Amino acid sequence: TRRILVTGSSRGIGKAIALQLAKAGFDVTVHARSRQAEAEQVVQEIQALGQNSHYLMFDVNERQTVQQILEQDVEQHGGFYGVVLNAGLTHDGAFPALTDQDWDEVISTSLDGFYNVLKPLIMPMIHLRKGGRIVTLSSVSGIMGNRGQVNYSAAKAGLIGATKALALELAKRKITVNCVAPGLIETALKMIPLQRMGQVDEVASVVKFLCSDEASYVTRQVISVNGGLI
Amino acid sequence: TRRILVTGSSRGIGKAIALQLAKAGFDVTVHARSRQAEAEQVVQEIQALGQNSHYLMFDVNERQTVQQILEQDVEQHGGFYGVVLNAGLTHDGAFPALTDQDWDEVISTSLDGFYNVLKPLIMPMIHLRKGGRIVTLSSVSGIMGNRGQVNYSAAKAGLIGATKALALELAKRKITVNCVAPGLIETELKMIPLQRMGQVDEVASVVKFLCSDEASYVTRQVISVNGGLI
Amino acid sequence: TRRILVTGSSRGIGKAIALQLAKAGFDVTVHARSRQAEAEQVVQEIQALGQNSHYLMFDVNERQTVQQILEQDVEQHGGFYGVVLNAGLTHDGAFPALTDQDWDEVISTSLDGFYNVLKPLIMPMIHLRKGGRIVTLSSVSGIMGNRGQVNYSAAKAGLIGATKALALELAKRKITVNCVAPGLIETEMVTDEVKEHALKMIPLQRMGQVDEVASVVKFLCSDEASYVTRQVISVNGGLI
Amino acid sequence: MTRRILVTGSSRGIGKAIALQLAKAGFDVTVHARSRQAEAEQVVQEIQALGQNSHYLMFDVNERQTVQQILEQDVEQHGGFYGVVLNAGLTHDGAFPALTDQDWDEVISTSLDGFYNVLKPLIMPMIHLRKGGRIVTLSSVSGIMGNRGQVNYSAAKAGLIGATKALALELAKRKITVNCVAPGLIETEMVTDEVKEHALKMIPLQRMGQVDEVASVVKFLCSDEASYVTRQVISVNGGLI
Repeated sequence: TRRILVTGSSRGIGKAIALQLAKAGFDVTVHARSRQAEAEQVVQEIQALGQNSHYLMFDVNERQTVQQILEQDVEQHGGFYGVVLNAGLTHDGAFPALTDQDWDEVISTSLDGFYNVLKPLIMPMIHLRKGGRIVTLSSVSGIMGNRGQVNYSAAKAGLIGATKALALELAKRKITVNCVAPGLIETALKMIPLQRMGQVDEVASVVKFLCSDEASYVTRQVISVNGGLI
Repeated sequence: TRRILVTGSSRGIGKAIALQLAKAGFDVTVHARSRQAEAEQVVQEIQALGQNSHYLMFDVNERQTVQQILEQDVEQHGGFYGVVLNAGLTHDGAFPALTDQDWDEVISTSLDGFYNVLKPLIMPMIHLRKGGRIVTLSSVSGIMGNRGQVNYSAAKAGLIGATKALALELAKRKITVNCVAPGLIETELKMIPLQRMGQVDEVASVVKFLCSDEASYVTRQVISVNGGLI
Repeated sequence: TRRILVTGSSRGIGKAIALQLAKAGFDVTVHARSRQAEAEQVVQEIQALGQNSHYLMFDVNERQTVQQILEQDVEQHGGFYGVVLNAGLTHDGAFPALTDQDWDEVISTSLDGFYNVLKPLIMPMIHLRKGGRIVTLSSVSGIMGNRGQVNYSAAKAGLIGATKALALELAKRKITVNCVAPGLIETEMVTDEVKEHALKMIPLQRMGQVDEVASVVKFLCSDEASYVTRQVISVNGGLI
Repeated sequence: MTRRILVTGSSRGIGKAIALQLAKAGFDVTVHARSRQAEAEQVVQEIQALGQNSHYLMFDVNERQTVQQILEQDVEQHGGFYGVVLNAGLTHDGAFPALTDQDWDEVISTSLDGFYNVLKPLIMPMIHLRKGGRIVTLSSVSGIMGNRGQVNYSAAKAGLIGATKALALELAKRKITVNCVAPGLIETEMVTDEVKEHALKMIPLQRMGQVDEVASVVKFLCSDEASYVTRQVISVNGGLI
């Protein structure tokens, strides 16, 4: 059975993604940085739906630790068919007021996270010889920019460029690579045409569609789920 | 039961959309310019899939005839919950050698088709008081331009602009309005990252997703289904 | 001397473009739909700047008239090195409420204007054997859409697609083809609704001046812009 | 009354062309290089021969504290910069599975930490000039659409676009425009005959761009005439996209 890793899936959008992918018939491996009991509850929900699940704990910024954990996980459970890079981080503030930590933690969590998680998993995915799915979570801020978010806009825009480039490299192996860019999600309203925040499942549904076999001709794309914001 | 009109649905991408929407549980009204027997075959297939169907015949450029047929159809069968605008013609050629007919028929079929089909249907959709779905079919040529298709690129780009503007007007009614832009599809290669033409169902699947209740926070969007071309 | 046609150049943005191009050293041919005296005033200002000018009168929708006038003008004065297409009108309203004319006149003025004006001029431009410049004027509404302007957003988006496709056909001729998409500009006829909605969303918190648009067109028409083609350049104060 | 602009990586190539065009437009221009000091001094003398004031600054844009100290000392001695052009960047090409840690980290940091390290000490001195300002970043067509063998560079140059757009929003009220120029294939980029051959078939103009064709766009955005252009990515790519 095809297995998908979802980062930051103990709560929020990542949890909704994990549950929808399980309902669609994937085995789903849960991940969190620190909330272990929260991760175990999601694992139990996925098992209740009739799929296999377990969780992995790591900080996506810990390059060597992430490599070791994922290498061992692939050895024990096989390569991942899909990877959803959902975990990210903000440190909002006017640009001249941003601290070194405000900048670096935001940039690294998204972009180091992309490299650190995907580098150990590309070859195990290719070796499944059945295509694959990679979906990154960006933001409307990565497309348009946002005041107080020069760091977050840069990190989420960088994720878009990484996604498009990797789509080109992996297309020959039938691995699609796409990005989902949420707007304002429940986990400003009078700029949103639909006049409300989005719900976590409204984001997860797009990720689930892209991970489905039906989405086989979609790659290199940024799909905005933002109530019409842009 | 919610009913969706799909223009140009007797064959090709439009037929695949009609059949996918029927499998999803919508009643589907078929449309064709002239191929009556082909349209009736799709109607019979939708009925075999367990939904209600009939067909409507009209040239989308015939403004008054379209209005009469659609107003009569809404009177007999109720307003449409969804409309999929699959209305397009090519007349390729170098721009200075395009004839008046090459230009006008390509512009009108897409842009007059949008006005002629949707104007009689917006208020019947709103009066359902249950939201709604409008999906237009553009093209990669509408996003990027293409040699020999100044007319078609203009028409399909114009469709994108009309789609985004209508999304803003109808958002308060919970009617999403989106555009699907296919690349090179089998019904029409070293440039396509996936190294193959798309299949009609690979386009129809994206239209079907957008028409689903799950896609409720996606509006004002152009989703490309092009194997990575752009 | 290289000659550039600017449509709708008797007032507003089009006049600002014509004057900036004359100052840059181009001969500039003025055009207007109906206000002949207004057009003649711009001609006189261009002549006073030291370049050749005259004006042409036509509705850009009258296809055969446009062709006859333009072919006669090219016979008398030579091919145009540049064409700036400044053509379009608004007929705002909610989509269910748009009349047939509200829709058709907005679509045709932008898109038939493109075909009607440029089709007779491409080969005379090519025959100059010195490259060329085509700049179309779209709008921020053609990029992102706008309430009450389903017709206008479609017309100006279609202008973008036509521009990009033509850029591909003419690139080997060293003719660049680009689009300038203004946001909310002084002298542009806009509803109070559209003007209020725009002002709250513009980061620079003001309307643009006509010369802030004309300067971008002037730059694209310069020899320096020779590697810029197929582009839509937004001049909108940060709106998008 | 004279306005001064810093151009990173201006001892050669596109950055040099930008510096010389800005000098010809009437700005004083401060040259920068990571290590090629003699090369930077040659550009300084050309700017001086063009009729403007110039000197050079040497630093790796990744050396955050060294950059802060050099820029704060420069502003104390010569006044705030009216403009900053972030041209210096770095590639380390290779398929994503082939990339080393250094290949990834050096490319991401040079563009994105370079943005922070150079601009953070300069934003307030720019604002305190009370006469607007100009910031232009140099991205790449790869940052817009991605490129095989450049997952790292595509990420770095796409991130630069997000930073540019966000900063434009913050600084608009100070009449500082913030824009990005995204070159295509330019004559300074070393490519094999095979790669060049393939690339030329994809570019509608069917040739590489010249350094001045890029610099002209930067020079326009830095001009007073470009006062209503902000938050934009302007592609200079011969029609590639």
